[PDB]
Amino acid sequence: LNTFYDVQQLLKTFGHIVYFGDRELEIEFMLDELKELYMNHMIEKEQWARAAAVLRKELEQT
Repeated sequence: LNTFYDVQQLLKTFGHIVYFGDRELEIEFMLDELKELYMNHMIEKEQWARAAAVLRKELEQT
């Protein structure tokens, strides 16, 4: 929805609770997972677009 944490909860719903010790790499992983979820029709286009956007912002902020 709005923050990195929110996206974390979205992906936690689908089993992914990750921590590699590097925010940039965790974000890239998360973006791959979101895309796979959307490609597999498990999340609506609106949620995926917003989730990726939030991750892009987080990436810029880190």
